[PDB]
Amino acid sequence: IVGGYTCGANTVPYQVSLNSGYHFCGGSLINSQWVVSAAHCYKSGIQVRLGEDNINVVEGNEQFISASKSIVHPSYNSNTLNNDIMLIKLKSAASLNSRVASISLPTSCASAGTQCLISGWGNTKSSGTSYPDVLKCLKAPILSDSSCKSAYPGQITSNMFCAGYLEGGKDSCQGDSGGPVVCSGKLQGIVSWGSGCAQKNKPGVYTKVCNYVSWIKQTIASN
Ligand SMILES: [Ca+2]
Repeated sequence: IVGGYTCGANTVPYQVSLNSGYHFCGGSLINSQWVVSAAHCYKSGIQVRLGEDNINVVEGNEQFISASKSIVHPSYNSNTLNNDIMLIKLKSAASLNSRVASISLPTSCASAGTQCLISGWGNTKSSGTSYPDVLKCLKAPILSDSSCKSAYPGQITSNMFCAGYLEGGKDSCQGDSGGPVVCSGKLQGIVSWGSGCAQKNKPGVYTKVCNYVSWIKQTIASN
């Protein structure tokens, strides 16, 4: 997260770190057994880390649970990033508390202009690299489809939306991928892609979760 703030320990209780020996992506806990992330975050050997604040220090609220199954969306196209969503099933159920909690799936797509909370452990610089140990947060509005399409001509599908600030300076970034965009207490986006981070006229692009709710429900009901 570039231009954001320190969330505070366990103030984003659905945020997960995906770990393959190191943090590599975020995700969102959606029930005690399932995590939503980005398909471009796929790899084998995932351990889901719940109740994290500092990802390098055991602070006492962590639950480390290996993935039993990863399911990339059937129509994920890594060339275009269309359908950039995956589900991760945990080997055992998380113990839900005030600091480890699920986030609700949307019923309707979020409104443009709604201020959303985006979070993660990704790069905090738009030039150069600096990765935080504690969770960072950003508040950013959903942009209109016309501004999104203008920013990225020929690249925005109906399964994507833009959020952020056209002036630059505030954005998600590398390492935030797969993490949540929460608007009105619903998981409306997944950190997906963008052209660098926090660049003028290049807002963040996010997987439109509302388009996937039927698939998520069907998949969870059968796995
Ligand atoms: Ca920790």
